[PDB]
Amino acid sequence: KYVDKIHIGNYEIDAWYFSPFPEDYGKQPKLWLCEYCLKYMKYEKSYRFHLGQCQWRQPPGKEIYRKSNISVHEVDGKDHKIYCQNLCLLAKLFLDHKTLYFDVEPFVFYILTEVDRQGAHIVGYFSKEKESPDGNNVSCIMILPPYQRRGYGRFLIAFSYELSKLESTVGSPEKPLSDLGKLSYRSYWSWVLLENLRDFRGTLSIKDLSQMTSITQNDIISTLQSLNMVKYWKGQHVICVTPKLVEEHLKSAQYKKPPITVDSVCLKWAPP
Ligand SMILES: O=C(NNS(=O)(=O)c1ccccc1)c1cc(-c2ccccc2)ccc1F
Ligand SMILES: [Zn+2]
Repeated sequence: KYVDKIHIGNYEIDAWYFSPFPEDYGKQPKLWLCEYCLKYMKYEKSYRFHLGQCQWRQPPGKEIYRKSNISVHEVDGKDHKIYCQNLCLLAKLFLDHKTLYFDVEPFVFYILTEVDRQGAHIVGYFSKEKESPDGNNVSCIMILPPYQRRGYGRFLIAFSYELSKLESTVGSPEKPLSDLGKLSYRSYWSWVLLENLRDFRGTLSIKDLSQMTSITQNDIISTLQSLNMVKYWKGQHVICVTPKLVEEHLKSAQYKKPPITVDSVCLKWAPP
C-alpha cells in the first residue's frame, strides 16, 4: 500500500520511510527506477522496455568533479525539475525528516556516481539551497543503503565543505540529522580538526580552524567538547590539547579506513 521496496540498477532495496509517490505506484509489489534518469515505473515490463530505450547513462547537469571513476554532477532544480523531484522521492524512502519533494527550484543537487563501462551509477547526493538564510551548506544528504558506511558519505560531507571554502563562508548541515548523519558529521569534524591540530601546533584559535575548514565555530566547539579538547575561560572556549593526545585520537580505529578523498585539483566550480 505504501511503496516498500524498489528496484534500481542491480539492487533491490527495502524502504525505511513513507515517500509520497502517487498512490497508484504504492499499490504494486515493487517500484522500478531507472538508475540513470530516475524515472519510476510500476511493472517489471515497463522497466525493461524503458531500459532498452532510455538514452541517459549519467545524471544531467554539469560534471563538476571527476577523479578516476568517481564523479559529482551539479544539477540545478530549476533546469532539471523532473529528475530532481524523482531524486527527492527516492531520497525520502531513506530520510525520516526530508519534507520537500516537488518545489525543487530553490535547490541545487550534487549527485555522487561511481562509473564503469556501462555508465555512472548513483550512490547518493546532497541538496543545498541556492540562498540559505541560515548558512546551511547541505539541506539533506542521503547515501543509498548498499553504499552506506563505505566512505561515500564521508566524501560528500568533505565535498560540501569544499564548496563552502570556495564561497569563503562557513556552513553547517540543516538539522535534524539522521542517526547515521550525526555519527558521520561528528566523526568527519573530529578527523579534520585533529588532523589540523597535528599539522600546526600552532596557535590555532577556534576562529582559525573555522576559517580553514569552513566548519562553524559551534560545530568546532561541540566537537572539541566531545573530544575533551577545550577549556573555558571567562566566557570563552579555548583550545586545550597536547600533540600526544591529538595522535592518540588519530590512531584510533575510527580513522583507520582509507578514505575516498576529495582532490581539489579535480573540482571545477566557482560560486554562482
Ligand atoms: O554512509 C554514511 N556514512 N558512513 S561513511 O563510511 O561514509 C563515513 C562518514 C563520515 C566519516 C567516516 C565514514 C552516511 C549516510 C547518510 C545517510 C543518512 C540517512 C539516510 C541514508 C544515508 C548520511 C551521511 C553519511 F556519511
Ligand atoms: Zn531512464
